[PDB]
Amino acid sequence: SHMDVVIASSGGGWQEAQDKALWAPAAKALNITYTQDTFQNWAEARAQVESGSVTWDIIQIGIADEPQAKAAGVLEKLDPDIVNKADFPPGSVTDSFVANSNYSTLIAWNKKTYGDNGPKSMADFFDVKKFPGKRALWNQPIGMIEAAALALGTPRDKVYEFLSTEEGRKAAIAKLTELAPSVSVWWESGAQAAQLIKDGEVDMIITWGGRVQGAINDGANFAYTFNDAQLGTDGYAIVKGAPHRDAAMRFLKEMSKAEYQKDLPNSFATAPANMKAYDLAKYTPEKMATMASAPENVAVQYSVDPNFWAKHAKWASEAYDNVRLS
Ligand SMILES: O=C(O)CC[C@H](NCC(=O)[C@@H](O)[C@H](O)[C@H](O)CO)C(=O)O
Repeated sequence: SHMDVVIASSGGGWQEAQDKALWAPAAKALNITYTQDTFQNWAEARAQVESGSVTWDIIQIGIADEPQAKAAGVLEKLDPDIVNKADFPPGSVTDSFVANSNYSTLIAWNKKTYGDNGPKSMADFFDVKKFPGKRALWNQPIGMIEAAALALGTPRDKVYEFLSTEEGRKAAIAKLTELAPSVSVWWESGAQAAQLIKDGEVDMIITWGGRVQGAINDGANFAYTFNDAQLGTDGYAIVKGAPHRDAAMRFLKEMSKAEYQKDLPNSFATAPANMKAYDLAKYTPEKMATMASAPENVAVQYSVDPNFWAKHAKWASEAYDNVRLS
């Protein structure tokens, strides 16, 4: 669009944090202009590429979206020295993706409904007898299929080993189908999830930690836990055939720097991906406690496996779409 670099993320508090900490200061430093857009699924970028009319330059996607998007020819190969890979978690920087943060897909519950005695595991989240009430789940499968595997009693370190079999994949879908009548909303965006929490419209929800903490900061009577949460990685990629490819490459190089990443958790509960940010910002242990990647929080989580999603995303999207139709 115009001569502006077009950058797209998923709206709300998360997009505002990226804009304030990364996009606006990096564009100012490079004397460049940018336009924001919002989207919820990388398939929208795929639609642009397949139509021959590409308007987006930079897209903010998840680490488990990257293998699928790359295989579909949706992403540009990045310039080899865009970042120093040593400054980022291993595997978080690929030839087509640069991480910007770590986050958790976790359990949050309504304190009006359950008080302090809320679901503290996926087995509890799926237990309608022990915890009666309205559930909310994402309308996309990443973090949801694995939550079902954990609810079936799979150890956190064996999630993907259990999902490697047709039997395990069908059992996780059966477990979601069993829960489906108690699911009152299949939320689509992080801001919609935060609003359900602020309004107390759901009794429990599986959503992103920063969205939950922001809703609690805004007065929501909810609590959450990192136990059984999925440790995710968000980042940037450049759309294949981007109208401002070279400018976008320079913009991505700049915004990935430690001097901008340090400001990312200022007004949104997220964890910068650039390890050098931690030395600059010197976060308080209180601030550290809110971060998905903090050692205390990591111990009770499992990391998303992009290799599982590279193999089974098509099957998972179709089987999960069928669950939500109920
Ligand atoms: O990294 C963070 O701290 C933010 C976590 C979380 N992001 C999940 C995510 O990748 C979404 O932004 C969208 O599904 C994605 O950008 C659309 O491809 C959120 O929006 O809250």
